Amino acid sequence: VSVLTMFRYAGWLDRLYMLVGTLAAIIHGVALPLMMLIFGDMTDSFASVGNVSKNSTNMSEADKRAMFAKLEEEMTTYAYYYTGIGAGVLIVAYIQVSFWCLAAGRQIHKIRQKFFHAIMNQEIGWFDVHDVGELNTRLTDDVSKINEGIGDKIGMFFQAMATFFGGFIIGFTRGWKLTLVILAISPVLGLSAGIWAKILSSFTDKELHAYAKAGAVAEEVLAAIRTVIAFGGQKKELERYNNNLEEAKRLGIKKAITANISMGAAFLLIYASYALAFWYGTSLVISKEYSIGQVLTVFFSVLIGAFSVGQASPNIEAFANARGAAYEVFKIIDNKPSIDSFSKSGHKPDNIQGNLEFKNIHFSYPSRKEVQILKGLNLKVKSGQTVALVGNSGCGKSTTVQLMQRLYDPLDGMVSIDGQDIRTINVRYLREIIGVVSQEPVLFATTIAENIRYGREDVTMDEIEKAVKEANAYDFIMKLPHQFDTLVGERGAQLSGGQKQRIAIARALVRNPKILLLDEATSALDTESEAVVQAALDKAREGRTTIVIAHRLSTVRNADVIAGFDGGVIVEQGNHDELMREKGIYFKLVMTQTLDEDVPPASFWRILKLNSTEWPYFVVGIFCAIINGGLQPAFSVIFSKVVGVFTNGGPPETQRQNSNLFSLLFLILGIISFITFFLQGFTFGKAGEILTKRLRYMVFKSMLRQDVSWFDDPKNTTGALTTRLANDAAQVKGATGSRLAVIFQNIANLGTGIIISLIYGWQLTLLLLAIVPIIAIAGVVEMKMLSGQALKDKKELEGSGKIATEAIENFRTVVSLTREQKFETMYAQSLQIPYRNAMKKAHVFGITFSFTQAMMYFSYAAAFRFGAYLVTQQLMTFENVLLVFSAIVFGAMAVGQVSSFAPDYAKATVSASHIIRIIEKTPEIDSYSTQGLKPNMLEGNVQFSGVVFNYPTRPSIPVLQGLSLEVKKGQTLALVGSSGCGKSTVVQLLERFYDPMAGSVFLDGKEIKQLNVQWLRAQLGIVSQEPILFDCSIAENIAYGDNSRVVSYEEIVRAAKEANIHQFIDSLPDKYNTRVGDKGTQLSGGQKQRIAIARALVRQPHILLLDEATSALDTESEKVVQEALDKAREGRTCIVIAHRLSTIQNADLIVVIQNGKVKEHGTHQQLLAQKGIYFSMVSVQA
Ligand SMILES: [Hg+2]
Ligand SMILES: [Hg+2]
Ligand SMILES: [Hg+2]
Ligand SMILES: [Hg+2]
Ligand SMILES: [Hg+2]
Ligand SMILES: [Hg+2]
Repeated sequence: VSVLTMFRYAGWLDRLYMLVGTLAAIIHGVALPLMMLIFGDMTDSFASVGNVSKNSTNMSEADKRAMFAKLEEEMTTYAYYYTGIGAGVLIVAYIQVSFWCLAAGRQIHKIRQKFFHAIMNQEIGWFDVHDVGELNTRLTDDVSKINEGIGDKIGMFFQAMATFFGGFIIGFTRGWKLTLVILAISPVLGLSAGIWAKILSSFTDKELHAYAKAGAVAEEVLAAIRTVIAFGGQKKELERYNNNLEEAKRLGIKKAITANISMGAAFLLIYASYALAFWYGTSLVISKEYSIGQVLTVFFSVLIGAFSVGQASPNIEAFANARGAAYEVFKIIDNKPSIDSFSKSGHKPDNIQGNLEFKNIHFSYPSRKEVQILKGLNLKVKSGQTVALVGNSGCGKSTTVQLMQRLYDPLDGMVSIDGQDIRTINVRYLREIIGVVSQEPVLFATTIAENIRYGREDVTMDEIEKAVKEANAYDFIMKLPHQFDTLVGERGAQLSGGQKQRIAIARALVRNPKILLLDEATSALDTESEAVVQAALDKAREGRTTIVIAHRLSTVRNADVIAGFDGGVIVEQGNHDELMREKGIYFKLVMTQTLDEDVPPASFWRILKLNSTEWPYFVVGIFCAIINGGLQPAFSVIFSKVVGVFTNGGPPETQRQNSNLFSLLFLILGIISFITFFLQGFTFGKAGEILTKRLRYMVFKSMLRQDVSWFDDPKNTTGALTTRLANDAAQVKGATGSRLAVIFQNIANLGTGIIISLIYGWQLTLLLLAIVPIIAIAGVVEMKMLSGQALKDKKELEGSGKIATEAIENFRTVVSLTREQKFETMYAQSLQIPYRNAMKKAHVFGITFSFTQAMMYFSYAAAFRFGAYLVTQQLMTFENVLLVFSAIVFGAMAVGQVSSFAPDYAKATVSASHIIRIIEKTPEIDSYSTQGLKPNMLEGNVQFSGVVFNYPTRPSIPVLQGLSLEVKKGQTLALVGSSGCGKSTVVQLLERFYDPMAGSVFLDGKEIKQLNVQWLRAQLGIVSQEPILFDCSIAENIAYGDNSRVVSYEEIVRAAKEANIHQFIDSLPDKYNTRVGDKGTQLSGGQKQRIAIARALVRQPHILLLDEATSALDTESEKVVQEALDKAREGRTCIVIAHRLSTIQNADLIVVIQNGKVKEHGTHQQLLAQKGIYFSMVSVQA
C-alpha cells in the first residue's frame, strides 16, 4: 500500500522515462568495471615487453620494431576502448540524471497541488487539531523531501548496484578464487562498522545530555538577563555554566577519541584486506601460472564493487527517509477524509428569506471528553428580526454561531434555516447566504479593493464604493493615500482596529447575505470607534435575519429578542423589559455590570591564534599528520613494486619479493595507519575538546558582561545566543581540525608526489597535474552550480510558499469560502513558474554530471595513451607506469580528505567569526572601578537635569527630551505619564542600563557617569512589572550575594518578615528550602512579588524602584503587596511610576511627564486643585 506502490503513483508517461533512466543507470554502473577489465588486458600486453628487456636481448633490431608494433596495436585498443566507455558514460549519465528532474518534477508538482487542495478541503479539522497551523509549512518541507526521494538518488542507487553486481560478475567470470578470498575478508569490514554503531551514535547523544544541563543554565540566565544584571549575580551564573561545560567536554573527548579509533580500525581492515588480496593474487602467478597479473587488478575492481554498496546505502536512506516521511502522513497529507463539509454539490435554496431553527441540539467540540457545551437547545428567530444572546458559564453562545455556519455538525438535533435542514443545502451556498462579522477582523496583504473583492471575486469599484459607503468606511479610505489602491502595510497590521473591522463589514456587505452573524464584533475596541462600527452594524441589520453576541449590554438593548443560557440550555427569552421583569440571568448580568545572521567579517588566520592560546602546544598532531601524509604514497610505491617485480624482474626470489611486499604493505601501511589515527585522534580530540570549553566559557562570559541593547533592545534572541554557544564552539573545533588536515595533505600529496615525480621519466607529472586539478575544479563547480540551483529553486518556492502559508494560516478564508478555490488557484499560478523552470534545470542537472563522468575516461585517456606507448621505449621501467596511479590517487587522496573529517571550512570560519566578534565584545560599562563609595553617600537624593535619551533607534521620537527631576531622601517620588515607557526609562537610566545622550543624572550629587557601575546597582530597590526569580531555593532567591554577601538565614528571615511572604515560609514542606518548582509555576503573583520585594530589601537599598508593580495584579493581593511596599519604603528614597492613581494620592512629589518634558509637578492636592493633564487623568480614571 502506502509504503511502496502509492509513493510512485500516477505519472503515465513518466514511468516510461523512469524505466529508461533506470536502465541507463544500470549500464552506467556497468561501465566502470569494464574500464577496469580493460586495465588487466592492457597490463598483460604492456607486461610482455619488459621480460625481453631484462633477460634475453638475444636479437635486438627485431624487438625495437615488433614489440612496439604490438604496443601500437594495444594503443589502438586503448583508443577505441576508453573512448567507447567514455561516450557511453556521458550519454547514460545525462540520461540517469534526467531521471530526477523529469520524473520527480511531474510527481512533486502533482503532489504540491493535491496537497494544497486537501489542506483547504479538510476545513474545521485543521484548526481544531494537528499542530495548529505550524504543521503544513513543515509539510511543504516534507514534500521537498519527497522531491529528494524520487529524484536521481534512485538512479544513483541502481548505478551503484550495477557497479556492484557487474563488478563481482566480471570478477567471478575471469577467475573465481580471488573474488572468494576478498569476500572472505569482506565481512570483517562490516564488523568494524560495528564499532561505529555502538560507540559513535551513542556518544553523540551522550554528550548532548551533558550540555543539556549547560543549555538550561544558559537558557534562563539570558532570558532573566535584566534581573541578574540589576542584581549583579553574573559571576555565579558564570560558575554554573562553567561546571556544566566541564562535564560536556569530557563526553566530547570520549567521542573524538573513539571516533578516530573506529575510522582507524576501518583502515586497518582495508590495508589488511588489500594486502591479503595481493598475497593470494601473487600466489596464482609464479608457482602456478593462472594469472599473468592481468586479472589481479580486476579482482581489486571487485573491491570497487565492494565500494559500490557503500555508495548505495545513502541513496536507499534518501529514498526510505523520504518515503517514510511522506507515506505515513501521505494518507493524511492527500485525499480528502472531509465529509462533514467538503466543497461540492448539495441542495441550492433560492427562496432566500427564512427563519432560523435550533431543535434539541446537543453538541460538544471534537475535543471529545469535554462535556457537551451545548446540551439540547431550542431557539427560533423569525425573519427580519435581530436576536441577541447572553450567557455566564462560558462558550455555548459562540457555539450556536459556530454551528450556524455548519462549521460543526451537531451531535443530536438539527438546525433548520427556513424549512429545510442545514445539512441538505449546499455548504458553499450556505456560507454564501450567511455573512459573519467576527470579533477579530482580518485583512490580507493586498489593496482594500481586493480585501473587499475577497467577499466576491466578480465586482466593480462602484459596488466597492457603495459597500464602504454602506459600511461608512468611505471616510478614512479617501484621506488614506492611494485611495482604494491603498496597500495594507507591513502585512495586514497597519491601521485602526475599528477600521479593520469596518472594512470586514464592507467585505461581508458585498456578500449580501440574508443572515448576518455578529460574534463580539464590537469587543476589544475603544468606545468611540465602537459606536461607529456599531452604527455600521446597525445599518447592516433589519434587512437580514441576524444573531448578535457581545459583552456591552447597551448594544443588546435594541434587540427584538434576547436569550439566556447558563449551562447551554435556553432558559429565558423575550424583550428587554420582560427579561428585567423576570429578574433572571439577563437582569442579573445587566445590573452586575451596572534567526537571520552572518555579518561579512572573516577570520583570516586568527583562528589558530585563539587555538594556540588555548591549544598550548601540539607538534604531535601535525607530526602525526606528517607520518600519515607520507604513509599514503608508501602504498603507491609498494603497489608499483608488487606488479613491478612481475613485469620487470627475474625468476628467482620473485616469491620472496611478493612475500616481502605483501608484509610491507600490511604492517608498514596498516599498522602505522592505526597508529596515526589513534594518535591524532588523541591530540586533536583533547584539543578541540578544551577549545570547545574555553570558547563556550569566554563567550557566555563575554556575553554576560555586556548588555547595552544586546539584551535591552536586541534584534537577537535568547535561543540564538544558546545556539551560538553550542554550535559555534563545535565549529571552531572543526576550524582547529582543518589546520592539521591541511599540513597533512600538504606533505601527503604535493611534497611526496613531487619528490617521487623527480624520479620519473619526467613528462608524466606535467600531463597528470594538467588533469587532476582540472577535474577537481569540475568537482567544485559541480557543487557550486548545485547550490545555485538549490538557492534559485528555494527562492521561487519561497514566494509561492509565502502566499500559501498566508492562506493556510488564516482559517477565516472559510467563512467567505470565496477564497477556498481562489487562493489555491492563485497559488497554482504561483507554482507555475518553477515548473517550466524545472525542465531547464533538468538539462542543467543533466549535462553537468554527464560532463563530470566525461572526465572519467579522459583521465584514463591521456594517462595510458601518453603514459604507455610514446613515453615508454626510453627511460621507462616498472615504476613510473604505476606511479601514474600514485600521483593520480594522490589528487584523489586529497578529495577523500576534503570531503571528509571536519566541516568544509566555510561554516567553521563563519561561526568562528561570530564567536570571535562576540568574545571581543564591546565592554562599555562592564565591572572595573569607576568610583570609591564614600560612606557618607547613604543619602539617596536623585537628580535629573536637562536629560534627553533615545532607545537605540534614532527617529523613534525619543522618550526623554529636556527632562529634569529631583527627589529628597526618605520620601516618595510619585510619577505619572501617558502610558508605557519614558516612565520606566528614568528607572533604567538610574540603573545605568544606558547613560543618557545629554544632560546629567546624580545620586549623592556625583554624576552617575562618574559613579561605579556596580555600586550604583548595589543600592537599588528595583522591582519590575512581572517578577522573575533565579531557579533556586526561595531562601537563596531572597538573598542575592552582591559580591561577598553570604547567605544569611536570619537576614532572609528579616526579609520574609518584611515582605509578609513568611506566611508561606512557615508552612509548606522544607519551609525556606522549598524550591520554586520549575520557574515558580506553583506560586501566584502576590507571592512572587512578595519574594521580589524581599530580594530588594535584603540588599537594604536607600532607593526603591517600582515600575507599575501592582499594574498587573488583582483584588486584595494589590493591597497586601502595597502594604508590604509601604512598610519597606518611606524610610528611604523611592520612585513609584505605577499607573494606579488611587494609591498615588500619598506622595511628597507627584510628577506628570509629557513628551520628555515634565509638565506639572507637586503634591496631589496641589495639582488636583489646579487643572490640566493631571486633572484629566484623575477625572477619566474616576
Ligand atoms: Hg533534480
Ligand atoms: Hg470551549
Ligand atoms: Hg595524524
Ligand atoms: Hg521603551
Ligand atoms: Hg537559581
Ligand atoms: Hg514609594
